[PDB]
Amino acid sequence: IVGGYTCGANTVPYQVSLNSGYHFCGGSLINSQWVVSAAHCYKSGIQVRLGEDNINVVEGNEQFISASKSIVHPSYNSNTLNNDIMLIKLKSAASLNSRVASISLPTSCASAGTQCLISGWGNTKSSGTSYPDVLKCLKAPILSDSSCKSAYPGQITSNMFCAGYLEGGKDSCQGDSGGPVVCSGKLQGIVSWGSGCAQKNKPGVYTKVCNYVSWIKQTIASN
Ligand SMILES: C[C@H](/N=C/c1cc(NC(=N)N)ccc1O)C(=O)O
Ligand SMILES: [Ca+2]
Ligand SMILES: [Cu+2]
Repeated sequence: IVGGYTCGANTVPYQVSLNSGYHFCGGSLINSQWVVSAAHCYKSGIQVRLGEDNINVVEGNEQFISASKSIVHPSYNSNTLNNDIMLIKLKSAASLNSRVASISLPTSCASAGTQCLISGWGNTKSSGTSYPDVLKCLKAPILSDSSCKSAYPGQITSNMFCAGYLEGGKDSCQGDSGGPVVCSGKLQGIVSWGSGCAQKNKPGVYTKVCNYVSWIKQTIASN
């Protein structure tokens, strides 16, 4: 997260860290046994870490649970990043509490202009590299469909939406990948892609979760 703020320990209870010997992606807890992340974050040997703030220090509220199954969307296209969503099932149910909680899935898509909360442990530099140990947060508005398509000609599908600031300075970045974009208390987006970080006229692009609720529900209903 570039140009954001320190969230505050466990203030984003649904935020998870995907670990494969190190933090490599974010994710969102949608219920005690399932996590929603980006399909491009896929890899084997994933351990889901919940209740995390500083990912390099055991602070006492964490829950480490290995993934038992990963399900990348059937139509995920890594070339275009269309359908960049993946479900991860935990080997065991997480113990839900005040610091580890699920985030509700949307019933309707978010409206352009809505201010959402983006979070993660990704790069905090626009030009250069610096990874925080504690969770970072960013308040960012959903940009217009028109502005999004103009920023990335011929690359924005109906399963994507842009959020951020065209003037640059505030954006998600490498490492926040797979993380949440919450608007009005609903998981409306997944940190997916963009062009660099916090660059002018190049806002972050996010997977439009509201288009996948049927697939998510059917999938967790049979797995
Ligand atoms: C590191 C690289 N992902 C970069 C990445 C960048 C953004 N942000 C942005 N350009 N505004 C969001 C999600 C991402 O996964 C990768 O998958 O190898
Ligand atoms: Ca920790
Ligand atoms: Cu990425």
